[PDB]
Amino acid sequence: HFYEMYNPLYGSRLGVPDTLGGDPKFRSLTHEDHAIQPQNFMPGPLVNSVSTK
Amino acid sequence: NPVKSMWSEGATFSANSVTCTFSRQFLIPYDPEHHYKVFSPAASSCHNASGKEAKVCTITPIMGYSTPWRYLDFNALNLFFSPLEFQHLIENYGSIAPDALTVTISEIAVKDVTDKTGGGVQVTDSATGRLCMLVDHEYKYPYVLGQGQDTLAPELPIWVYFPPQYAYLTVGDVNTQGISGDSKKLASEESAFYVLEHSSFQLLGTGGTATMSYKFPPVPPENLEGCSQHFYEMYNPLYGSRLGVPDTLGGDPKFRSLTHEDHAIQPQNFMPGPLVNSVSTKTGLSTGTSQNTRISLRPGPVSQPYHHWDTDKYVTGINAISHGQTTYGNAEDKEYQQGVGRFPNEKEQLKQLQGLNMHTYFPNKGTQQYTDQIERPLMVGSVWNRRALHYESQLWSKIPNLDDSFKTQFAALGGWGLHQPPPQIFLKILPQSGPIGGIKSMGITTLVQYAVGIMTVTMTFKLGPRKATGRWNPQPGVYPPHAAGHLPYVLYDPTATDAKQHHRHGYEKPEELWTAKSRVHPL
Amino acid sequence: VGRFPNEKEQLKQLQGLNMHTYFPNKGTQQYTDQIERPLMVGSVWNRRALHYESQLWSKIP
Amino acid sequence: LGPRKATGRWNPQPGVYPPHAAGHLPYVLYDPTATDAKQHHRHGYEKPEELWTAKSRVHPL
Amino acid sequence: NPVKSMWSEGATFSANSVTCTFSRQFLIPYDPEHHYKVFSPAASSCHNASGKEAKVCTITPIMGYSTPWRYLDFNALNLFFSPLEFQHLIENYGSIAPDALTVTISEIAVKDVTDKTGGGVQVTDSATGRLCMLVDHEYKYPYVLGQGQDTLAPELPIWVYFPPQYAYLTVGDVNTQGISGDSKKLASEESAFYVLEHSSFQLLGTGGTATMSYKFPPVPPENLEGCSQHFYEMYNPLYGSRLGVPDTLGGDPKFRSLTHEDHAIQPQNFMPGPLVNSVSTKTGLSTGTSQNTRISLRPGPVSQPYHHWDTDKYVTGINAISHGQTTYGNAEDKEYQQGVGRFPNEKEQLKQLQGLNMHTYFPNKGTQQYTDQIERPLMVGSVWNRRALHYESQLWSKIPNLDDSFKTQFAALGGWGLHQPPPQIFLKILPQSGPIGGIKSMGITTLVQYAVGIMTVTMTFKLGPRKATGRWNPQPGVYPPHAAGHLPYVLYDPTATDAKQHHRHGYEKPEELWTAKSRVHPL
Amino acid sequence: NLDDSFKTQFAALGGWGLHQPPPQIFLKILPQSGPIGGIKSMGITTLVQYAVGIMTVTMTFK
Amino acid sequence: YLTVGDVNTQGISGDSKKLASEESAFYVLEHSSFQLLGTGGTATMSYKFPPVPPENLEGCSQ
Repeated sequence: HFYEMYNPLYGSRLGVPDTLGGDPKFRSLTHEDHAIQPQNFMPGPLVNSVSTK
Repeated sequence: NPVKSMWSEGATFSANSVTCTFSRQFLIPYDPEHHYKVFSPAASSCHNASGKEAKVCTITPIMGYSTPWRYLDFNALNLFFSPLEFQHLIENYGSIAPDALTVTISEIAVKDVTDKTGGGVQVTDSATGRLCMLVDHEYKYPYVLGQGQDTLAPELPIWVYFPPQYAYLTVGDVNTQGISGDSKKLASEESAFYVLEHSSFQLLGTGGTATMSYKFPPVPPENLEGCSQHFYEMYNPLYGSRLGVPDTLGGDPKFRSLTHEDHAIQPQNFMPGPLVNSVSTKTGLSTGTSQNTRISLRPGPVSQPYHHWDTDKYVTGINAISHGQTTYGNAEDKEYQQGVGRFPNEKEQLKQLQGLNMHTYFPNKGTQQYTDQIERPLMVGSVWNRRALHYESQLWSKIPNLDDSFKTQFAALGGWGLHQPPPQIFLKILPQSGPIGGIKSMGITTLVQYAVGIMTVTMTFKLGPRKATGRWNPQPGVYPPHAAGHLPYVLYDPTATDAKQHHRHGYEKPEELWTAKSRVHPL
Repeated sequence: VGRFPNEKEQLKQLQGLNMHTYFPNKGTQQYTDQIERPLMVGSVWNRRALHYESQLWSKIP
Repeated sequence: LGPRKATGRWNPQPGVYPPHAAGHLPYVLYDPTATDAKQHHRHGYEKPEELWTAKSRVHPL
Repeated sequence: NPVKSMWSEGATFSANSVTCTFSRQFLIPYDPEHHYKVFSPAASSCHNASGKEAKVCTITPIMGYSTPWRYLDFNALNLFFSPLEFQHLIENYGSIAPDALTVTISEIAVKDVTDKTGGGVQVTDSATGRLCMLVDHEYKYPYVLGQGQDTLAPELPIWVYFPPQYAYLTVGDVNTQGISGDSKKLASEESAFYVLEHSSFQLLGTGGTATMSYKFPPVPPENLEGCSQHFYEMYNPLYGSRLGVPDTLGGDPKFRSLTHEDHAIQPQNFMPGPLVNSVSTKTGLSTGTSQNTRISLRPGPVSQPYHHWDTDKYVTGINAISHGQTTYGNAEDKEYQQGVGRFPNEKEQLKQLQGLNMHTYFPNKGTQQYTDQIERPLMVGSVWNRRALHYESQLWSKIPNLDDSFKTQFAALGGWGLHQPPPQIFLKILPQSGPIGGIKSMGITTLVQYAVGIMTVTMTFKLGPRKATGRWNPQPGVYPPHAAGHLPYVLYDPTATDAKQHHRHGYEKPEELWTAKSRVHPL
Repeated sequence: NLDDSFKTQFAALGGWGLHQPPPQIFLKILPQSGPIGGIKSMGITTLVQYAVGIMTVTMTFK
Repeated sequence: YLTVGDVNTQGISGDSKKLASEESAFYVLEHSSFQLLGTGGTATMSYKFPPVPPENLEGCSQ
């Protein structure tokens, strides 16, 4: 998967933990936190594409 | 004896490009076994998608394999130049781009270890043992390297490197089994069990060497200069444009334009573009998905930024990402506003959380407008800048082998984008089998043995030339963004330690990344 | 009809486009845009593959 | 025709046969006599159900 | 240094043949002694032939010798191609046959072991010690290799191989001594005590190499395509044959033949042949003998099969033999219907337990017939197929040096038949003698020492070309016979393990063997 | 086209046995399409047409 | 011709019928250019019966 190249077993750069002003920077879970895993690009161009409704 | 073996690092500039090249011992592990150990956590969440913590986001299940092969990375604009260096480069050349480069395994160690008579451990030099070594080249064995690693090139000299270990993420079967409402990732037809060992690679007894290299295909360069002039600020500083729009419909005049003013008008000739969210800090971060729980972050389109100060306030438009949070000798998982990107000109060109009026949608005299910081789709006639560079920096990453791919020139993280880059360079140790225990007892084990290689990468960048300016005004300078009295890239004693923000200072990065475009011309 | 893309495998069917915060209380007000996902600089993707039967080529205007 | 990429795939990788519906194989002739036991069909040659997918094979980008 | 030493495996196809070649470390034992230890159990039965268990079958007594020489095997169509590979081959070429091949001992280890001060064990690299190495070539030293081994090529990369140990079965004296009614095998004149050591072979200190090779003489190839048409189904689909036989004798008409029908007639032009038993599953298995207790099994004539489904029912006509019983990580001596041969076209051509009418033997109007599934002697004008192939597979075996030998083209097991094949490649370690114990004590022992070689075989098969067909219909496919959701040649996690047939899946063969003729033409 | 085939020298019926013999020689007529019926009526039929060839085989026996 | 493949025991409940399978073949002549042939034209071809034992044409007065 595009979003599945990354270091399967390693910690990315630095993610975003909470809010503004006083918000930490949870690096990343070794072996996990795949929601993070800063992707290097980002699929694009989608216009509607909603199932038969 | 002619063969002059040696430490290999430094870099030399030359009017049109430069050669960077470093070295770092490194140490191939030992892993008693090796089986690629398969993989499929079966959803790292509550199996499905309920709600309780910060790992229960389960971005669809996932597959994987952890190959005995430890590969290696250096993908950091970093290590190559070395600030005194980097700097230099920044002040003298208006552009950089990777030509090609090379890697060289040197003094091989491959020395096995047999522990003492119980007393301890005994490590001796061992020929016969060999550090397998294989370079991808062809490109079978899914990429990786370019995806944020926080586990690569030991930023600094005299700092061993025990390079990552190969593991990938195939795709295929997803079974909702286990409980009854529990999703798990499984192996499918369209799945791949890449088996390194099957495709000869070279061995490598002690002292031996090996090398390889490649040429970064062409590629636009990352300009290294500013923009002492705003996109929307070229125009006849003292003159009247064509004809503006004064009021409403049917009976609406055409106020030309105010000599010396009415800058809101000044019909711009283009219009910055591609903005998607980029709203200051107000899990889940401007990410596309499928089921609002199958997400995946992203430092977002390089079109926009993620830091800088509009004025005193160092925004961070969510999404974002920091390159190691300024810590004072301690790596704590949690540390707020600490050393993130830096300060773009992108701003100077309409790039932070900014409005996208788009006005009228059929209102009463242009009343109903709208505010879209989240929007600013791409319009034909764009323009703009990208997240510049930093001495530390994503350097280049594999684009995926997918059809059409609009402006794939750079790595989300900042490096270079290019299907086919510095092919992975795996190098596991070779399992020198053999009985272990007593004279009467057997044991088909992996005689202990590891290897200490001294890798040496070497890159070359086609430095463009610094543009020309009539600037009478000396133009900026160099020195890496810091915090007064706390100068980065040096050593402060832990003794007469910091008088204020207490710090032993065993060398430390700067606060906000080593900005790139620190210089400037006037587009 | 058509068939079964990898496009899916790469985020391509009716899928959400969070884009989160638009000035909410701690990133609460998000949004769900399957209809949207404008082109952003740094794309990637696949196209409707082929079929033995298949539109083969057509004049662009 | 470009050339088929290279893979370290130990796993035989997919196959061929055009997407169909079991017992009802496309691109062939079934007799209208001993016609379909289920979905009744004289079968005078018939396309497959879901189009002849393209990218039926695979590499690992 | 020019000498580039390395891992050696992979394979490359080429319009008319291909080169297969693999590698696997391996480890020469140590055997403190060596004396060929003679042999003669003196009947493994109740000495004679009474009745009580499943080993008391005593197939006549037997002789033997276990030489210090461990030889080596790779005789598996397997290891060479590697499914992704194999597969490929199967879909693109209508035939395979072994051209020739080669073997190469690489990185030699020959490192001795001297155990710690009691604390444990110490293994060091040792020159002076050498892995003897001898290749048969000439063919003295009775064969073996081709007879089912279940102890050969480590099917997979990164899987040491500690190759078999040479032992043979001479013949001669059979004494009915011991009790008074007890048969024992002894050594006769016509007996043979093959003494390896007597016929110089080469040594081999560390790092050294050695190689050899041979050319599989000519040999018919194993077609790799089906038969989209039945032997007995060529004929004028819509027309009347010559003249059939209607009733009895003297006054019996001659019903020509039904246009469009009477397929029972349709005088076939040949007639499949050679069937001997081949009756479904209803010790002792269709085996010839001498005294109904001096037997010996046999997967039987390759003329017939031993598995497939006539319809849902996967017969197994006794005799048979399975290539490793589908187990899920555990090798249990007993496991029913588990991964045996596969599904022939032989069937399609009259090959499973099928009747052999032969009708009249002097009855009343052709009443007394007979049913011979056990029979179907060879009749002049045969035709037929053989037990196809499987990625795993007997690859080739020595025919015996016996006069006349009808259709010895293939190994009962499926491989290739040929007096004179890949001469055995023995390689014992050399007994580096020497005192052991204390300073005052002696001990003419065998200083401990073993060696880890990295063998590399390489074969070449003259792939025929895929026949031509007017088939509009895409024709079959590839993917190895399996059991839905359980795909062979891959890794499933023992964690989110099988939802049904529970399996940790540390890579596993397919259920029914990797059928050969998976494709097809229309003879 | 089956593996091993003991004494396949002759046809059960008596002729000669040999994978690969006097390749079939097909020869259908070509469907010269075209309207049929009246001036106003159509009909995508197969204009009637046949052909009388005079085949000539020639063999040689050693 | 007579391809091979599927055999369904459908129709009644105890009734076997031959059907088309994967391993089946729908040979479509028209797909593989062959030559046409207006009137008067000709065409030919030929082949060599590979070697082959001959059918003796004599008895055995013994």
